[PDB]
Amino acid sequence: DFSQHPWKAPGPNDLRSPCPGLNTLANHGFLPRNGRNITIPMIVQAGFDGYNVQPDILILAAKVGLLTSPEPDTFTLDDLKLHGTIEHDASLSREDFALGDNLHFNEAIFNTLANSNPGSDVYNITSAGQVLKDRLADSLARNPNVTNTGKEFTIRTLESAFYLSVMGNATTGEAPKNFVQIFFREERLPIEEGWKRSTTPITSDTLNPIAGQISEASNWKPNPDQCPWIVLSP
Amino acid sequence: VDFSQHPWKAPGPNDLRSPCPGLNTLANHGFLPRNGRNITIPMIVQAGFDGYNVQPDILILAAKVGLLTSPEPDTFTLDDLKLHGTIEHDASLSREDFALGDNLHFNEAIFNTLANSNPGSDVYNITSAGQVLKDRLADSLARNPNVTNTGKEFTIRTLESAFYLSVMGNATTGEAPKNFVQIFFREERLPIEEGWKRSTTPITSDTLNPIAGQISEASNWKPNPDQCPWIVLSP
Ligand code: HEM
Ligand code: HEM
Ligand SMILES: [Mg+2]
Ligand SMILES: [Mg+2]
Repeated sequence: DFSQHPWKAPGPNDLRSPCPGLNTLANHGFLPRNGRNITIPMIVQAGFDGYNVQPDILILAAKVGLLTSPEPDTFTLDDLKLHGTIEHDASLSREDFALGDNLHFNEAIFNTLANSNPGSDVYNITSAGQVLKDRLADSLARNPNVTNTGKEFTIRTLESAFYLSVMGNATTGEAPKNFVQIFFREERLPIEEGWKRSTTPITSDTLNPIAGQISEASNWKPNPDQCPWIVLSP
Repeated sequence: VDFSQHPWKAPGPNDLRSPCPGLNTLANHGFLPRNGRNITIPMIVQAGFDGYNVQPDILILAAKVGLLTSPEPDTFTLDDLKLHGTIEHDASLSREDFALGDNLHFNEAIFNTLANSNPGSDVYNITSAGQVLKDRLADSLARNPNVTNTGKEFTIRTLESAFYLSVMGNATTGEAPKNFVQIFFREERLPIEEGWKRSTTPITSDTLNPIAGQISEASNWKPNPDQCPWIVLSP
């Protein structure tokens, strides 16, 4: 029932993340609107309620997210900005940590995703891959501190599988462009615009094939002498 | 803390245990569930404080990484913690390498090195701890073609050695009566009847790290050249 879950703009003391997925859930009150005191069970519930995303992938992501917080079993959405845990260079809608603000939505960065799949009414696996190339190529040219290993790349293919899957079709990875634009720009569920919570459950068995196809369409190579790492503590 | 309400009891076949004498001992006295199940990060902080006077910072971090070994949302079992390459590492003090046998259970043959350390002394110390780290790594290098030896394992090994010296011994000097350390590993018991008292000084990152750092210097250690440190993220 989305009627109990109206969108509201985050106010002054309301903490947000670099993740449109969680920010959208907070802005609809599926997570605390203040973005504080989030447990792994609250993530599993908000993800299932909002998007029909199943626990498997949410538990893993939330456990890694926890490492960004000094708290025993909670994090704030602001904690999740910690560079090198999940937050990575070559984001779709955020600047690289080394160049500026790795937290907030940035229209200038988002422009690439916005303008992708020209002449189509959807983003798809092909356009998602092209955006991954363009964003990485940007960070490699302007960021001498770029981190581009297997870890960041896997997360990038998964995050791109996420926007295609939760705003669009979880099997084909096609998503109406206006749904994806609203998701990123307003961190809002485009309910009035016709968006429905996925009827098909979003699992690692649906996300992985989509992430894999985005990967193939990205024509990716790692930086040669970089070791994959999860920063373990703030 | 009242240890009278926390009696040692031999773990049964019902009861899940880890490769960690620290947690296993806490479970054996009922500071953690004796069945070794349904352990939250808050239960770890409390059991660590109650049993050993260990402060939350280092326990929170260790427990959050331990969680990665579990498919459950916010709990692990002690048996989950055996997952090779999360925390569990080659060149353990009392367990065999995953590649060569059992990386879970106490092994007397492996423990022999630590047991015979600091010969002609009644205590184990930073010097003997360092020598045991060299000897155990050298053993794994000789016998384990698949040995993983990077900054991550080494840091964890210096910390785990700082832990046995600190919780069974003196948290400032890193000296520990040998029979305390030997019961801790062999029986996963607080040696209360044998005179062990919970540390009066709080065991923190600021007490552990200096000890781990000195153990490191006494270990004369080098990483394997072409290995990347990594935390295995899921079973
Ligand atoms: C619930 C479904 C989820 C969806 C649909 C989702 C979606 C996304 C998307 C599309 C991005 C890419 C943003 C960009 O590159 O500009 C992203 C980034 C991120 N997400 Fe999620 N997410 C979800 C769950 C989670 C969870 C559970 C966590 C952590 C607990 C998380 C943490 C992050 C972080 C830290 C980033 C920053 C990565 C970066 O761009 O550098 N997300 N998410
Ligand atoms: C609370 C005080 C703690 C103490 C005194 C302690 C002590 C130790 C010691 C001495 C070892 C080395 C055993 C050996 O090499 O044979 C060890 C190993 C281990 N501990 Fe802990 N520990 C503590 C807390 C924790 C916590 C909170 C976790 C995870 C939640 C944990 C997980 C492990 C694991 C997985 C190993 C296996 C490492 C290996 O030898 O391969 N311990 N612990
Ligand atoms: Mg980023
Ligand atoms: Mg081991």
